[PDB]
Amino acid sequence: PARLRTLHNLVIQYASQGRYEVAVPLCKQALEDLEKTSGHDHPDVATMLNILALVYRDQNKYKDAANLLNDALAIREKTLGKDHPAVAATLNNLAVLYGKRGKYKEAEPLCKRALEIREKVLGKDHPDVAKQLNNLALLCQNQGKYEEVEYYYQRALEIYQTKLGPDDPNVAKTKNNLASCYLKQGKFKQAETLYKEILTRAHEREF
Ligand SMILES: [Mg+2]
Repeated sequence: PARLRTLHNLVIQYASQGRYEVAVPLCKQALEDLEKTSGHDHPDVATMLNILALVYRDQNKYKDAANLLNDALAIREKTLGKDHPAVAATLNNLAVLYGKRGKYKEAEPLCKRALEIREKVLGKDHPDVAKQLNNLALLCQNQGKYEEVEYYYQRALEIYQTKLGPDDPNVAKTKNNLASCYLKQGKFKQAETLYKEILTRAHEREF
């Protein structure tokens, strides 16, 4: 009923205040009760599982967080669609968890799938598709895929520069990331050229 709607906002309120003492039981309650209502395979079951998984991730219960997210991802894929936005959202959460836990190789495919969903949903050129590319490029940097890192950061910059103005802060933030990647990979002459472009537009603005 609407009791599930109220119970949901209570789990958010206490988890946001870092009060998992209150948040976890209310979430496990909502979960137990949503199973009696419409079974395990329901969009809202995944919605609750997703919140509880984030609560576990923040509680450093990394192993358990992953099982709830893989559970939610499967429930979403079956009940919403393999290319549904909520499926991409769960995919991101998982890649974030794997990436934070140091498993970049295992995280990369989930992030690349989440990008494929965001492209279908928001269009091949979009400032969220360009946001997702900066995450994916960082993931490759932590592996040594310097060829992929340049390509992803560069495609994000192209989206950012055409969709948002060249003086947008994401243009400089992305250029700063590609610039720092080039330093890592010893491409010092190419990194300096990028730092000159970021500084010259900043100087241009004052005039
Ligand atoms: Mg390679």
